[PDB]
Amino acid sequence: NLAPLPPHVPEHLVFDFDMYNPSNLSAGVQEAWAVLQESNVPDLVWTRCNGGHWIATRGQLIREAYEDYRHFSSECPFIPREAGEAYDFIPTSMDPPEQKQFRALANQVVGMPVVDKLENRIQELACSLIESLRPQGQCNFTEDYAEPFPIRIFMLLAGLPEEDIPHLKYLTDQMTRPDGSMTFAEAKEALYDYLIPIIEQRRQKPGTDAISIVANGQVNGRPITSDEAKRMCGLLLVGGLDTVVNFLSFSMEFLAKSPEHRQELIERPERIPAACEELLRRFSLVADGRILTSDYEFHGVQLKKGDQILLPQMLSGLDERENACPMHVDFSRQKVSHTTFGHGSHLCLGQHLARREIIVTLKEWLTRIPDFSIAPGAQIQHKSGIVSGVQALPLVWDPATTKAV
Ligand code: HEM
Ligand SMILES: CC1(C)[C@@H]2CC[C@@]1(C)C(=O)C2
Repeated sequence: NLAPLPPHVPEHLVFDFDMYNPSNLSAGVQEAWAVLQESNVPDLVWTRCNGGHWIATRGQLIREAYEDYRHFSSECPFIPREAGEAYDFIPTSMDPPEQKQFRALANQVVGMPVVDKLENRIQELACSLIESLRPQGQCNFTEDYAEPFPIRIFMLLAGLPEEDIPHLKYLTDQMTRPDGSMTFAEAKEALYDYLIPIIEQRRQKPGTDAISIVANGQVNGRPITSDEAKRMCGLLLVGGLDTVVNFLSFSMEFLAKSPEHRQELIERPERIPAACEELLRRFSLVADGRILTSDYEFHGVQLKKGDQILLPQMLSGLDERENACPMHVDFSRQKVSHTTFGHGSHLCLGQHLARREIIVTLKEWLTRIPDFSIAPGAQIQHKSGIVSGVQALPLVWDPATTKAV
């Protein structure tokens, strides 16, 4: 389903890429998106899929656009337009200077100091989950670890019941990797139907949880409104439930296929942080965008007001002009360049929490289960969207080779 080409788009700039179903998906999602960086593809293209929109394919252009909020607004960040229009999360749907005040409050609940305080809990949960899995000699990583580990930590931070995970996770996924079962607007309404009663309660009887903090926070000198708190908590929910969850699976899938990389981290632990950065570059998984606030000539191409442009955060680090041999994983890269956590005024506030969860996982898993691989005959399938992911990851290992710690 290709939308008719708009009058202002030159035919030679057309490249019909479908971000929800790219062609080479079987080869891996990152590989599928990397076709946009082939020599035959211009730096800025227009796709007729998903309603029609531009796509910047180079790190330089992606960074530039994310810095210039004057022309590229966060008001409509999701594609298709219907989704971008229904999108109202704070502070991501706001441009500076308005965004700043809300960003400050959100930093209060997921910023560095909160991570420092939750450190021991993150460590305890990781160890507890792995030790319970260790003797079994097999598991579906996505559902046995990738999902429970980060999600339970978030539910703990937000003060929400574990029983609600299945429901909340389903809604979140519909927003990033649309099933077709429901529209973004409907998925958003349901999520808000869930939060409203809770925020109402936390406003009267405040706790120490993230939601209580947001609900009773202050912005621009005055108290936050119920609606504003709702829209911010909505964003925190999606970030906590559908980001680290998918990244862990991409990383573990790679480690399961590369004994040499596992060994490297086991023998030289001081390399884990650097390894984490390189994995974040190679397995980058986010791609959202901006909307043109007016007509603007960008690198020779004429963009029209209202035009939507996808600026794939995942593509910056795969760009060869930024990283030599981009598809190759090299823990000793002198320079790891990427925009996995974003760029510009909307730089990810939860990146400290994410890095902590990734590093703890790598260390604690390789400590107890140094040797593992993908189950024979299993075919790992990736899924594309605003946030990419892995369908399932069956792993197997010899319990005799594990170490109880
Ligand atoms: C590895 C996982 C993660 C990745 C790759 C990631 C990526 C991103 C990206 C690319 C943005 C910018 C979006 C844009 O500019 O339109 C962003 C924003 C944000 N992320 Fe993360 N994120 C991750 C984990 C988290 C977590 C765990 C949370 C916490 C619940 C979270 C909270 C936020 C917030 C609050 C923003 C909005 C900041 C603002 O608009 O000022 N993220 N993230
Ligand atoms: C693009 C994101 C990864 C970022 C945090 C959750 C997300 C889906 C948003 O809507 C903003």
